[PDB]
Amino acid sequence: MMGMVFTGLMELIEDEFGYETLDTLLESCELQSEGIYTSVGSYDHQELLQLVVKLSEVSSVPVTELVRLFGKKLFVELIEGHPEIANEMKDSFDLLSKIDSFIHVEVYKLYPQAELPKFTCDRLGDNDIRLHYQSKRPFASFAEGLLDGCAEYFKEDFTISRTPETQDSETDVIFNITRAPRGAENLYFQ
Ligand code: HEM
Repeated sequence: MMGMVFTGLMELIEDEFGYETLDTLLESCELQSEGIYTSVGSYDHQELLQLVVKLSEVSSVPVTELVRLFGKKLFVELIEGHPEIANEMKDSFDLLSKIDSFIHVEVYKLYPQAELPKFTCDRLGDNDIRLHYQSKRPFASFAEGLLDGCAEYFKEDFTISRTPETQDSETDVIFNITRAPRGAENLYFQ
């Protein structure tokens, strides 16, 4: 949803940086009518990168710290945004189970402009989960922002890691998600 992420971007720059700063951003892309068309249109990916680059120059904000804050705000926007989308879900682990089975099936059927990659889930056990992600445009900071944001609304603490074998390789990325020890504090026995 390129239209929906545009709405999220306008709210974030105006509220935390200013309206004058917000005005400079709208000049880099340039308006045409008002600026807020609501979520219903789809723009290119270069459109997203062009405003992102202006952010690193107009406010001097790093592209990695900006991508982290961005993921947190938009994800919690969808949670309170759709009560039946969070009602059907029962937990974060269950989220991974139908993250593409039904959540991205409704999105895909709705508008065909969106394009998604491939996702395969392997389950090593109860505290071990592996996710395979095949895409030619893999940004780890982007995916982590979305998974941790989810654990932000639920209020939890999971750890998302990565493996160094494909750590610096595109197309194939291996992620390891584990549950950090919690619940009292049992190291082992005594
Ligand atoms: C944290 C949970 C979810 C994960 C892990 C996830 C992740 C992703 C990823 C990785 C993509 C595309 C990334 C890329 O190709 O660069 C994507 C795009 C998208 N997701 Fe999700 N998604 C999740 C939940 C949701 C939810 C809740 C919905 C909304 C009901 C949803 C709707 C979409 C849409 C509309 C796109 C397409 C955006 C675009 O085309 O640029 N996602 N999702």
